[PDB]
Formats: sequence, structure tokens, C-alpha cells
Amino acid sequence: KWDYDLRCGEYTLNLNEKTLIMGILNDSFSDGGSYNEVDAAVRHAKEMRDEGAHIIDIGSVEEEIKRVVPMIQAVSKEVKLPISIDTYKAEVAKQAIEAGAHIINDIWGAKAEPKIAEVAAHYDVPIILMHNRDNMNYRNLMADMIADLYDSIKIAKDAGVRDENIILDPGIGFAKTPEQNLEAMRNLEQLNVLGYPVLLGTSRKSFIGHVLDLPVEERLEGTGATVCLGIEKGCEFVRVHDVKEMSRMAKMMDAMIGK
Amino acid sequence: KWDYDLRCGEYTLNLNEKTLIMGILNDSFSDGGSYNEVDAAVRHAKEMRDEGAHIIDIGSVEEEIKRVVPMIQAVSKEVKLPISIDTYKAEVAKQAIEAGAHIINDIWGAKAEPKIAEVAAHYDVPIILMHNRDNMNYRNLMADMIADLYDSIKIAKDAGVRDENIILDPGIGFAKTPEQNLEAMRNLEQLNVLGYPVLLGTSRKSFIGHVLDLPVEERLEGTGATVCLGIEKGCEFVRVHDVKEMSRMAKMMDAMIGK
Ligand SMILES: Nc1nc2[nH]nc(CCC(=O)O)c(=O)c2c(=O)[nH]1
Ligand SMILES: Nc1nc2[nH]nc(CCC(=O)O)c(=O)c2c(=O)[nH]1
Repeated sequence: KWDYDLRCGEYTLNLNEKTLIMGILNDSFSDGGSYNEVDAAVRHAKEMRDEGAHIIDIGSVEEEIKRVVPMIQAVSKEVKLPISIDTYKAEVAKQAIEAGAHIINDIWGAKAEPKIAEVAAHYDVPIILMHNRDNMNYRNLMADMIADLYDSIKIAKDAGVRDENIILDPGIGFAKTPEQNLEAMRNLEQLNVLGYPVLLGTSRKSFIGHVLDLPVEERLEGTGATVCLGIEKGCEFVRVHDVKEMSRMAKMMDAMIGK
Repeated sequence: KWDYDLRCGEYTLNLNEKTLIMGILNDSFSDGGSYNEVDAAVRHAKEMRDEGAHIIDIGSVEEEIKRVVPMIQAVSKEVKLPISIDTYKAEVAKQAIEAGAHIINDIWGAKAEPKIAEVAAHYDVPIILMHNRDNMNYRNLMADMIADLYDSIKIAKDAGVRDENIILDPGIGFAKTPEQNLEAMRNLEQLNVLGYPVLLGTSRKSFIGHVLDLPVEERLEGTGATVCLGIEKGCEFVRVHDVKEMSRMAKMMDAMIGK
């Protein structure tokens, strides 16, 4: 039970009533801004909003800014929903919050560019710290993830990030072998000891294919399974591609566990 | 971990390698036997077999026999898979095992017709005892289910049913209000204390509709959720309509829990 709300500027996400669904949002001849790109992005944001999403996830440094900023301007204007920027770069994160993004989403947990934590602290936005490393050489998988995530928190907190603006992510499908991904899934509740909300990103990932022997477009039931087990282990967010399907699955879980 | 195998005549089901999927099998102008009925039933058994099922569930006393026997004769002849007979009637169960059914499936847990337990004992077949009662007046839901199931076991055991041929079923969607169905789902692990394999039948049931507000044909993600939570609480079998989808979901769960 959370004694606070996730504060994202205009919108506020309660962490107790339901599992929050973060939808993953989708051009040559262009460096960024086109009518085809930004319109296709808006149609997708609109659709995801209609089918249950609570957050929209939008994700060459000069290029990244000129691609992603126009998309954030449009979607935040036209879809009444908090937006997260999927970057590990300090400068891109700044840009995106300027252009209207509400939440930062760092796949390197402030280790790639520590200054990103300083960006987060400054704009007073929620930051997702995902587990990652440049190797798969674990002494004890869970004990090391928790160790590594903790170092991400230290960087965030030293930078002035408030406890309430910190969300953790086990980084499934990162620096982990098929068997190590399943181990983290099996032991996800361990992350709860750190005292922070947890986000789970497993949608359509490679290890589902390893188990089911099924290609990326055939991983819906597999995704569902990982979402269900994640919610049962106390996840606050799930980052999925199939918003309609996962929303229903999340909703039925919530009823059963009594969230 | 089970130190024995579920013995069903010609076929043997191991209870440790995977969650066993039981598929639910599907005429006017006829009292039983027609070419349309039994062929449509065989096509369905064949399909379910092809998409992951491990058991086929086939389910006016004179009528019941003349309807169900011809279907069992055909399916057991043409599909290499154990068959269960979904009845609570002693005479129908006898007939069906004579006609080739391998497992009895009693929705009244030997309380409607105690002589059915005697049928089961005699042919030495596995029997599923499902929780049921003629009222919803519970002191303590779980404590009462376990009490009631135990009385089913007493009838079975007095009749000569061996411990290894007994499987339990919480009887979700029976004698339980929408809120009581969710409570049993939340507390399913409690059934494990009785020492018997558990089968979970929640496919497309009314309470999924109550939660999701969705009609019977729109309850696939909801079913999945109940299956995933059930496997996580240690179910050995799931009784589902959507064999393709649930098999994949069962398989991905099994990988994650380490079954
Ligand atoms: N927080 C978080 N951010 C991500 N960004 N990008 C990716 C990669 C894109 C995709 O494969 O889903 C990802 O998996 C995650 C994640 O699991 N979690
Ligand atoms: N063991 C068992 N047998 C059944 N027979 N028939 C039914 C009813 C048919 C259907 O609605 O699925 C059932 O739900 C069960 C069950 O949940 N479990």
C-alpha cells in the first residue's frame, strides 16, 4: 500500500487502485517532424488511450531530439495522458520535458549519463531506473540486481531525486540469458524490499520466444503470463505493446488479488 | 512434487513436468448417435489434441447415456488421449467407462449419487471431486470448502477409491457469489494442504464477466488471468475451452515457476 500518489504535473497516478498500463508508442526522407510520422504516432496514442493505457511511452543525439520532440508536442496536446520519454541521455530528457513529457524512462538507471538524474531532479519528474550492465557475469542474480539497482538510486538521490519520484525496473531482457530472465520473473517480489514502485517491461521479449518457440508477432499469451505473474508479485506498472489485451488481463488479476 | 503418476489405463499423466490442459468438448431430430453429432465431436477432439490438450472432457438419464456413449466410442477410437466423463450419475459413469472413458468428472463430489464413488473404485479410474452445495451460506468460505471437499473424500475413500485416483476441484462458479469466486481464486493454495492434485475450471465463467463486464465470447484474457494465478498457486490441471491460447499461457507460466 502506497501512502503517496505518483505526481506527474497535470496528471496524478494512484498506485493502489489498479495496475497502471504503460503503452509503447510506435520515416525516411526526413530528419524529424513529418506529417506521416507525427500523425501515425498520434493515431496510436489515441488508440492506446481508448483501449486502457494510463501512460504513453515515447522512445545520434542531434537526431533523437529532432525526431522525438515533435512527437511529444503533438501527443501531449491531443491525448489527455501522462507521457514518458524513453532515453538514457541527459540532453534528450531535458528537451522532452521541455516539449511536454511527464516522466523520464532510463534503460541505464542513471549509469550511462549521471547528469540525467540532475535533469530529473531539476524538473521534479518521476524517473524509472532500469537494471542494466555491460556483462552477464553474476555471482547471485537477484542479489546483484538489487545491488545494481541500489547504485542507480544512490546516483538519483545524490542528484536530488525525491524518493517518491523513483520507480524501479528489473530490466528483463537486459544483460540476462534466457534462463536468467525466467529467474528474475520467478523472484520479482524481492525487488519490493527496496521500498519503491516497480515497473515490469517484458512485452514480446526474446525469452518468451525461447520458451514458447514463437516469433515476435506470436507472443501475446506468453506476454500475458509474464504480466499476470508480475502483478501477482506486486508490480505497479506494466509496459506493453498490446494495450487492449493486457488491460483486461491486468484488470482481472487486480480483482483476484484484491487491489 | 508428486511421487506418483496419474494412471488412466493405456495413458499415463505425469503431474510434475507440466500443467495438464483438459479441453472441453462440444442435435435435434435424434436421441443420440447421429453422423453430424459424433463427427463434429471428433473434429473438435482432433483440433484440441493438435493445439495442446492432454485430456478431453465429454459431458434425462436414459438420454444422457444414448447421447454420450457414441461420442466416447468414436473419440477414444480416433484420438490418442485420455477421456473424462462429465457426469454426477452413477449409471452414466459406468456406461462411459464401458464405452471407453478413462477418468470420472463429478460436479457434485460424490454427494449427488454416492454409488458413483463405488463405480470409480470398481473400474479403478481417477475421479475428480468438485466442490458444490445447494446454498451460499458460508461461515468461512475457504474453511467450509475444505470441510465440504473433505466429506467428498470420505465418501470416495469409504467406497474403496485409492488416494492416487483422487483429484480435487474448488468448483469455481458453483454455490458462490461473484465476490466469493474471487476469494477462492485468491486463496486457492489452501487446497494444497489436503494432499491431492487440484483441477481448476474457470474457463469463460460468469464471474469473469462480472469483473470485466464482457460477454461469454469476450472472456479470453480474463480466463488467462485465472489460469495463470491458478498455476502459480499450484494447480495440476486446467479445464479450458480455448486450448490453443491456454496451452501457451500454461507453458510460459511453467517455465517461470520452474515446473
Ligand atoms: N523502463 C523500461 N524502458 C524500456 N525501454 N526500452 C525497451 C526496449 C524496447 C522493447 O523491446 O520493448 C525496454 O524493453 C524497456 C523496458 O523493459 N523498461
Ligand atoms: N471438474 C469440473 N467439471 C465441470 N463440469 N462442468 C462444468 C460446467 C460447464 C462449463 O460452464 O464450463 C464445470 O464448470 C466444471 C468444472 O468447473 N470442473
